[PDB]
Amino acid sequence: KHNMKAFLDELKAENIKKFLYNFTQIPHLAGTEQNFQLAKQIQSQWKEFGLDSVELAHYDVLLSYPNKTHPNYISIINEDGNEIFNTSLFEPPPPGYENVSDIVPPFSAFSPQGMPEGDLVYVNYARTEDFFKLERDMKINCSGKIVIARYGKVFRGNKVKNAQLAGAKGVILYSDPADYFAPGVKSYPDGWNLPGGGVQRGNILNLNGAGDPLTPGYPANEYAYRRGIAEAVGLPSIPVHPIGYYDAQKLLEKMGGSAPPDSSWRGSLKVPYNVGPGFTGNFSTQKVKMHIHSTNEVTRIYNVIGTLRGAVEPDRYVILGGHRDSWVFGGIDPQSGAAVVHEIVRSFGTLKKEGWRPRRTILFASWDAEEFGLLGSTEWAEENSRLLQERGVAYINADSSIEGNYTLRVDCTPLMYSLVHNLTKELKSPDEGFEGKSLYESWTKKSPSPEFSGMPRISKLGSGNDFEVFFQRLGIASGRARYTKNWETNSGYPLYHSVYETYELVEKFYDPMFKYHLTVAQVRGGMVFELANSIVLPFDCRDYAVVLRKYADKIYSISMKHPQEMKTYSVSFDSLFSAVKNFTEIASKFSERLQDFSNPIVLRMMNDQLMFLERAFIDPLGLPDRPFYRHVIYAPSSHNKYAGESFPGIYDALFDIESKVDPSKAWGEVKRQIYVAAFTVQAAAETLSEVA
Amino acid sequence: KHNMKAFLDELKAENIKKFLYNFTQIPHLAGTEQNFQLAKQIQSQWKEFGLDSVELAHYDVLLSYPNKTHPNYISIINEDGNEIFNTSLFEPPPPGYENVSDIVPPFSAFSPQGMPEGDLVYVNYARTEDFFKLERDMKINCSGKIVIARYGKVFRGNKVKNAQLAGAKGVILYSDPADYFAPGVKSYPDGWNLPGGGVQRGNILNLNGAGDPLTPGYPANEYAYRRGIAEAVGLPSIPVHPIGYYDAQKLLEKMGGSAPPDSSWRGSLKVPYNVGPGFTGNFSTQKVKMHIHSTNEVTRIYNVIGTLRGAVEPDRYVILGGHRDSWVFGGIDPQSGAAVVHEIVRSFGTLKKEGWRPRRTILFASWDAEEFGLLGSTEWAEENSRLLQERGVAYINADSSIEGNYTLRVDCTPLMYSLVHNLTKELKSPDEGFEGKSLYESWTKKSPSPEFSGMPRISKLGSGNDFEVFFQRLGIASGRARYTKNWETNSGYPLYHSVYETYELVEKFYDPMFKYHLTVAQVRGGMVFELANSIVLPFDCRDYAVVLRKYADKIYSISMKHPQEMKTYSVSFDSLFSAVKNFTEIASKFSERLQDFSNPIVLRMMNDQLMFLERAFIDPLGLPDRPFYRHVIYAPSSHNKYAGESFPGIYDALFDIESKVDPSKAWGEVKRQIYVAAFTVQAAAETLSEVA
Ligand SMILES: *[C@@H]1O[C@H](CO)[C@@H](O[C@@H]2O[C@H](CO)[C@@H](O[C@@H]3O[C@H](CO)[C@@H](O)[C@H](O[C@H]4O[C@H](CO)[C@@H](O)[C@H](O)[C@@H]4O)[C@@H]3O)[C@H](O)[C@H]2NC(C)=O)[C@H](O)[C@H]1NC(C)=O
Ligand SMILES: *[C@@H]1O[C@H](CO)[C@@H](O[C@@H]2O[C@H](CO)[C@@H](O[C@@H]3O[C@H](CO)[C@@H](O)[C@H](O[C@H]4O[C@H](CO)[C@@H](O)[C@H](O)[C@@H]4O)[C@@H]3O)[C@H](O)[C@H]2NC(C)=O)[C@H](O)[C@H]1NC(C)=O
Ligand SMILES: *[C@@H]1O[C@H](CO)[C@@H](O[C@@H]2O[C@H](CO)[C@@H](O)[C@H](O)[C@H]2NC(C)=O)[C@H](O)[C@H]1NC(C)=O
Ligand SMILES: *[C@@H]1O[C@H](CO)[C@@H](O[C@@H]2O[C@H](CO)[C@@H](O)[C@H](O)[C@H]2NC(C)=O)[C@H](O)[C@H]1NC(C)=O
Ligand SMILES: *[C@@H]1O[C@H](CO)[C@@H](O[C@@H]2O[C@H](CO)[C@@H](O)[C@H](O)[C@H]2NC(C)=O)[C@H](O)[C@H]1NC(C)=O
Ligand SMILES: *[C@@H]1O[C@H](CO)[C@@H](O[C@@H]2O[C@H](CO)[C@@H](O)[C@H](O)[C@H]2NC(C)=O)[C@H](O)[C@H]1NC(C)=O
Ligand SMILES: *[C@@H]1O[C@H](CO)[C@@H](O[C@@H]2O[C@H](CO)[C@@H](O)[C@H](O)[C@H]2NC(C)=O)[C@H](O)[C@H]1NC(C)=O
Ligand SMILES: *[C@@H]1O[C@H](CO)[C@@H](O[C@@H]2O[C@H](CO)[C@@H](O)[C@H](O)[C@H]2NC(C)=O)[C@H](O)[C@H]1NC(C)=O
Ligand SMILES: O=C(O)CC[C@H](NP(=O)(O)OC[C@H](NC(=O)c1ccccc1)C(=O)O)C(=O)O
Ligand SMILES: O=C(O)CC[C@H](NP(=O)(O)OC[C@H](NC(=O)c1ccccc1)C(=O)O)C(=O)O
Ligand SMILES: *[C@@H]1O[C@H](CO)[C@@H](O)[C@H](O)[C@H]1NC(C)=O
Ligand SMILES: *[C@@H]1O[C@H](CO)[C@@H](O)[C@H](O)[C@H]1NC(C)=O
Ligand SMILES: *[C@@H]1O[C@H](CO)[C@@H](O)[C@H](O)[C@H]1NC(C)=O
Ligand SMILES: *[C@@H]1O[C@H](CO)[C@@H](O)[C@H](O)[C@H]1NC(C)=O
Ligand SMILES: *[C@@H]1O[C@H](CO)[C@@H](O)[C@H](O)[C@H]1NC(C)=O
Ligand SMILES: *[C@@H]1O[C@H](CO)[C@@H](O)[C@H](O)[C@H]1NC(C)=O
Ligand SMILES: [Ca+2]
Ligand SMILES: [Ca+2]
Ligand SMILES: [Cl-]
Ligand SMILES: [Cl-]
Ligand SMILES: [Zn+2]
Ligand SMILES: [Zn+2]
Ligand SMILES: [Zn+2]
Ligand SMILES: [Zn+2]
Repeated sequence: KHNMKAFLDELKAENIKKFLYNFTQIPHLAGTEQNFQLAKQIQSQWKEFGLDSVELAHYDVLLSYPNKTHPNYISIINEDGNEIFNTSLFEPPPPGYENVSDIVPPFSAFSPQGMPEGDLVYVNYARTEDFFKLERDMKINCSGKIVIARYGKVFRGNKVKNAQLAGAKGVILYSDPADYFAPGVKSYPDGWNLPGGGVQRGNILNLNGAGDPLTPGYPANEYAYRRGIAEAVGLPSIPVHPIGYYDAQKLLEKMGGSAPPDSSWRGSLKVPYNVGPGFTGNFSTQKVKMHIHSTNEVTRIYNVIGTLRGAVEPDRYVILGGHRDSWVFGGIDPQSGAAVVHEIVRSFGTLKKEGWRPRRTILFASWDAEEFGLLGSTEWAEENSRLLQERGVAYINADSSIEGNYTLRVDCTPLMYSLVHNLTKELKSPDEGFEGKSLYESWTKKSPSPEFSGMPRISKLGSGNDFEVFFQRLGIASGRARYTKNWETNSGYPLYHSVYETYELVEKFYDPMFKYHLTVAQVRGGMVFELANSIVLPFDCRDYAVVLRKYADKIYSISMKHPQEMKTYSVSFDSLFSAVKNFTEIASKFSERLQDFSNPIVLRMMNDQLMFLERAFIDPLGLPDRPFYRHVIYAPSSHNKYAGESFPGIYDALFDIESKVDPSKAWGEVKRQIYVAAFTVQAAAETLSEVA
Repeated sequence: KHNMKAFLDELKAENIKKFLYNFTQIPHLAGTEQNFQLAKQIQSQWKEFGLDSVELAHYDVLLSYPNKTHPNYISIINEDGNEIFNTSLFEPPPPGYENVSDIVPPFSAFSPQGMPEGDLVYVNYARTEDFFKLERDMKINCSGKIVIARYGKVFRGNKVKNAQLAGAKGVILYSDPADYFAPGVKSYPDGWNLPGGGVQRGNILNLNGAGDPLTPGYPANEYAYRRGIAEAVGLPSIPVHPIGYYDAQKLLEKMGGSAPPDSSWRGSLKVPYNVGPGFTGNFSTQKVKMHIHSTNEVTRIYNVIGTLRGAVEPDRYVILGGHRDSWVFGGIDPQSGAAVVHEIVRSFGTLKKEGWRPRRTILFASWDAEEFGLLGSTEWAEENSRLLQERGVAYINADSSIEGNYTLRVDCTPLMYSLVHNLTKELKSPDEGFEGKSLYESWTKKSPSPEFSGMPRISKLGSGNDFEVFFQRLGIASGRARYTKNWETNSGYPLYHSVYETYELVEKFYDPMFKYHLTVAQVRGGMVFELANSIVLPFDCRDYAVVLRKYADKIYSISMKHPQEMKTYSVSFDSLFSAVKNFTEIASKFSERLQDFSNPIVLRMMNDQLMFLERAFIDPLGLPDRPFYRHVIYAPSSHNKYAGESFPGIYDALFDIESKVDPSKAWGEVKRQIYVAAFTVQAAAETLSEVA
């Protein structure tokens, strides 16, 4: 029999291990020869595995690279202009890799060039509230200063945006042991901690879903008309560079000026964490100088797109996608994900060779240039947007399979909650002490839901990964799952985007038996299997009704911190609660009809109502000043691209509203966003009413 | 048997005559009690006729009305401030209507208030080229002048926009006998010509598809958040008023300054048609003064929405819609259309009572406030946009059934061309001398296609009617048909928007036997019947491929007027011609599959490909500065809302390009629009490829 159990049983830990090893022996940086060769290998193997077609889709997009003959570094410079301390030119390579070529040195992708010189200010995590504290409470002015910020808490592009708006002339990012060194664990190669010479690479764009900075709205194909650099989307205006904590200590140890305002500003180094500006007494004439010479370059990238044609509904697409490009070896990010995709394709192909086909078409994607701003997935979705919005059932992401070994993490649309619960009850837990128990049981025990007894936590989607275009731009139901750490006893994982993130890291310290990888392959592959084969799409609209109420209560509570203004400007949430009530009632009736109807037209009318329900939350006018974030219920937080925000239009209208100089205008915009949200909820509800 | 012939045979001229009489006895101005009562009558009768549901959909939108106790008028004023001549306060009412209440006096809807005083400049039709001629060739400056323009050639809102950009402080519109008095025909009530006291009402907005000026993007429902007036969409900034040619003659006869530049600037009055500014010698100290006191008022409007549920595909909608509100009696516009809709509903209902149902759902609409800017259709489409874009098969408009008695006029998407040809070959011609011949034969004979022997002329859709939101915003295949005049021996019809447009006008002078109305009911009702019942949707994608080539040749020829700039800036149309070639090849292959496949999934996949093909030409970012015109192949001309323009993004980028001060920037934008057009054509083509 060809059923889900047949698909799941064919998946093997040993295969995933073999593929991870195969994918992580050399760097696969976006736009390089090595990553094009890997794309060709994947393409050939997916054909071998049995897919109906496997093509490369290429685009020419803006990338960023250091200059090989003019290296980036930071100095402390004395009053004579002598550089008395320099940060490192590269991370010491790990054992046995000291002769590997083409390891990109640490840099911040898309930094402009410059050599700014000035006094340091320490800005903690460079979050919106950190800058509020500096400027409003401490009266410290960042204008014309170089800021030094620790990585963690929020997406690094938001840090740079915040520094730039505070008037900084450059940004130094560093990894503090407080955030990247777990107590009692050794650093790499003897443990999974970050060594003092380790450095986190990463892009610092603020694209807001645009894709390639030069071609917002349209694929970067052969005849594309490109914006000039000065009109490009999302580039930083000040130089930026990342360093490790050995180098950070040398920059922080001399800092003077004001003391940290409280303990939440202090990391784990043996330094005062003074905010500045500048150094203490004896060193007051010394300055910090950056030397950045990286160049932005339009470069070709390649996605691999594999098709497994559906037997009954070939014009309905379930997409499993994850990226292939890495900063260096990609031991976790992304190859732990890509190896899982590879084994899933292999398993689906095994069944296909025996004569089986899924009910709906499955598309498999190996995305390029994710690390430079989700570029490969976004350009391909721009090219194919008409097909995706009329045919896209669901998108399941497949980046890093593991960031810990403690329990499952799932972030997804409410439409998938019931699917995920049901699937995990049928899978075996890989956890020690839970042998013979379900993954649902171990997950629910280790990560309880904050609101419901006997249910596990499932989070809303944020961004910072390839599902962004499908979910927040196009309104296609999306999900993701991976193994994670215990958040209570622990900021991602310490070796993230460093040369030390290797095959050996995973095989020695994360998942020696590859059983967590296998469990994640079962979850991602099982979700895809059910989405692509279930007669009735496995979405429960009633789960959306429950969360919409929770989010409406949440936004109303935020507004209710300002009761006098709500009275003065007549700010009512009545329409939003009415829409949510109507959605609840209509969804309940639709569910009854869905349970109560071989008449393939009613079924398909009803599958179309299920498929277009996520689509109904899209506003074609987009959110204010963010035209590619169109989903009215969810958008990436304007303060942290990684976090999702609910009712983002109202949330941003209320944020820091007490500091707006024209309260009538500000509260008018709150009321406008309430209207847009109530209207969109009611409109989505009405897509589930009887059609005529 | 219940087939198309049964539907068509049930339609009766005598019924249409009865309904027109019934609809035209009192004024039905949008927002008035009388028009709400008519909505309730229509609703009750459509239920009686047998529709499954018939509801009113109401909205609160910005309307405009004169002040009943402070009338609008224009004066000539002498140097002492004495008003020595005043324009009329109302049109002399027609025989037997001299005691009818609530006839709105002539006014321009949405004019601001004011009493500007100044020297006249005559600007011909106030077209873009008329202003070019004044400013560039004649060196005449309109700044601070009152302009007088004749109606005709272009939409009156474009005239006002053009006057406003030339710096005018007010606009007087008038009907010249050259454009509204056919030689050898008597004026009303003795013929169908415009009398000297007759005046054309009409709105002067520039909405660019926005709908209600206060709520662009969202329905004007009970909780809507409204823009303030100063931020409203499309309102004119200078006062505007319309007059008849008896009054115009008194204003023009004294004009001095420069002579008309040529004969194309001269109408038919016994005046010099001097351009001005100002009056000749003896009258040089006299001025013109406007007195406008109309008020914009948020007012409730009501659409009637009737549903005839489909038997097999109830989630696919074919819409027949036309407006019900009129300036006065609406003898032609719109009641000649609404009476035809009414008889069509009656006929469909007769078949339904005998047990028949169409394959797909048919929606019937009586729109309100069309005359004030397509407000009723646009608000309802904003409310229902998610349902319409995923379920909308086609929209057939149904305004004025007759504007002449010579031959058929059809404007529609290329997807309907074959449907229209085939249907008209099965209908009888109503024309004298063609008895026993088909409508196709009489139409083709009287209105030959400019490019193909033995085919009739079918025009592209412009705007200025209720199909605009469905076609140019939402990308739903749209069409319209009516009887028209001989354009060779004749500017609409003379009595348009005047008190004289009555039942008697139609019954005495246009269509005494109601046979032209009946033929138009057959065409509109037959199109709806085929769209709603044909197993395979009656769209031929190959007809789109043929026109796309014609439009690409046309736009390339415009650009080729500037060969040096094309060389300098490397402006190539190669990508657009490549996309059109690919569309042609793919459409041809799709047509073969469509001919070559009871497997209801392949059929529906293929009906969905047909339905979403018009949809594929929508760009969600819209055209430059016109976000509600999203169709990349067609938009209303930026110089004349009534006319359609093909490849409007490229057309507007090339328009008057030799007068742009930064040619590099201007030609860059031409190249951007070529890229957007080539990409959209290729993307639409690819929706017709095999789906997997
Ligand atoms: C949730 O679903 C419910 C339907 O179950 C839906 O209820 C609708 O609410 C609207 C807006 O409140 C009602 O609108 C009214 O309609 C009547 C005619 O049917 C009008 O006469 C009313 O207007 C008068 O009263 C107003 C309010 O005081 C005045 O402002 C106005 O000037 C008029 O005097 C009013 O427009 C509508 O009838 C119901 N529909 C029903 C019950 O079927 C509700 O809107 C949905 N929620 C959302 C957010 O969409
Ligand atoms: C109409 O349909 C046809 C398909 O029948 C489609 O043809 C495609 O054209 C593109 C763009 O011209 C071709 O792109 C090439 O692809 C190869 C790899 O397959 C690349 O190596 C090429 O790049 C090299 O050469 C370029 C041109 O000189 C250089 O600029 C570049 O730097 C590289 O050296 C190039 O990208 C594509 O292969 C075909 N696809 C086919 C034939 O299947 C055409 O694009 C469609 N028209 C439109 C408007 O979409
Ligand atoms: C990763 O695995 C692939 C697939 O087995 C290897 O590529 C093959 O290499 C052999 C021996 O060189 C060739 O004969 C095949 O043509 C290759 N197959 C392909 C590309 O599909 C590759 O060597 C492995 N890489 C590493 C680093 O171990
Ligand atoms: C840090 O790096 C700089 C750049 O290489 C060093 O300064 C240079 O030293 C060379 C050789 O002594 C001089 O000829 C260059 O003119 C210097 N360049 C600049 C920009 O100053 C510097 O010595 C290094 N500092 C330390 C402490 O190692
Ligand atoms: C998850 O599993 C539950 C329990 O089996 C499913 O709910 C049942 O679905 C069937 C089929 O419609 C109903 O007859 C039962 O009444 C349901 N039981 C309940 C609600 O307790 C549920 O549909 C599954 N969710 C999916 C497949 O998305
Ligand atoms: C237009 O026709 C309608 C429908 O026949 C007329 O309205 C009816 O009037 C009669 C007599 O007053 C009433 O008993 C009915 O209740 C009405 N039916 C409706 C509203 O559906 C109306 O009188 C006609 N109007 C004119 C001007 O002739
Ligand atoms: C045109 O209309 C105006 C406005 O009614 C007339 O001027 C008014 O005449 C009355 C009575 O003679 C005066 O008391 C008002 O003060 C006048 N108003 C203004 C604004 O001038 C005017 O006489 C009419 N002109 C003609 C030729 O009929
Ligand atoms: C208009 O009528 C023509 C002529 O009947 C239709 O074209 C025929 O369609 C049938 C059915 O697929 C084919 O077998 C014939 O070969 C076609 N004849 C031709 C092209 O000359 C055409 O489909 C009709 N158009 C519609 C219904 O939109
Ligand atoms: O440019 C973008 O939007 C993201 C590019 C790139 N994404 P990637 O490193 O592959 O994945 C980061 C992403 N991070 C998170 O989901 C996350 C979520 C919560 C807190 C902190 C991080 C992930 O682990 O999936 C990055 O974050 O630098
Ligand atoms: O506001 C709008 O966009 C249009 C409102 C209103 N439409 P309406 O008068 O009902 O119809 C005008 C419309 N005019 C044309 O189609 C037309 C087409 C070509 C040349 C001149 C006129 C029609 O006859 O359908 C008007 O034109 O004043
Ligand atoms: C990189 O630096 C070298 C050496 O100083 C320089 O000559 C070259 O122009 C640079 N490459 C760039 C800017 O792409
Ligand atoms: C910060 O410093 C600069 C002076 O160099 C000044 O222009 C800017 O206005 C200052 N901002 C504040 C808030 O004091
Ligand atoms: C794997 O799990 C064990 C047992 O809890 C733990 O001690 C170890 O730190 C984990 N490894 C990682 C990389 O989290
Ligand atoms: C209409 O004009 C009258 C009479 O002069 C005035 O009192 C009233 O305010 C006006 N109505 C308006 C502006 O709506
Ligand atoms: C037209 O007239 C006014 C003078 O009142 C002037 O401000 C404006 O610049 C003039 N325009 C041209 C083109 O001469
Ligand atoms: C109706 O047709 C006749 C015959 O051609 C013509 O003389 C008359 O002018 C037409 N009426 C109208 C209103 O066009
Ligand atoms: Ca792009
Ligand atoms: Ca609106
Ligand atoms: Cl993921
Ligand atoms: Cl029409
Ligand atoms: Zn990743
Ligand atoms: Zn990453
Ligand atoms: Zn009309
Ligand atoms: Zn009209």
